[PDB]
Amino acid sequence: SMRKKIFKPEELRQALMPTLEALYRQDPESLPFRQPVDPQLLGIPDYFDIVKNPMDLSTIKRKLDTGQYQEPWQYVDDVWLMFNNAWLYNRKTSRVYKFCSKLAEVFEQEIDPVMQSLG
Ligand SMILES: COc1ccc2c(c1)N(CCC/C=C/c1cccc3c1N[C@H](C)CC(=O)N3)CCO2
Repeated sequence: SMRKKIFKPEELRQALMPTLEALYRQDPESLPFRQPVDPQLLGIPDYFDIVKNPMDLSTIKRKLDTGQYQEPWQYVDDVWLMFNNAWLYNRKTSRVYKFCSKLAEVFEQEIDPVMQSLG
């Protein structure tokens, strides 16, 4: 055992950053996820009425760079928050929804062997 394993920030960064890079490499699918949503600039002013906890790729990257994840599952939770936000907000025919579904397929594939490596 019950002694909690400690993960050091550079260990998490080396292990998890490639999985984030794999999401960035999806193009066009990552393009709507690369920056924080600005609802007025994007023409979606209802966004924060629906999505209470925004998350995007640039924020996840900054959190890894600044040691804000103590456990790999906290990083997984933010990636999944980003996915769940987009499945909640967008209509099922929209680009962002279908792009989200593809990013979730890619992330599932990438994160699995990394979680095995971290344990
Ligand atoms: C919109 O779809 C595409 C598809 C391809 C693209 C672009 C846009 N743009 C603009 C990228 C920035 C746009 C974000 C965005 C806009 C409207 C609704 C949502 C957006 N995303 C976040 C996750 C919030 C959300 O849930 N929905 C770049 C070229 O490639």
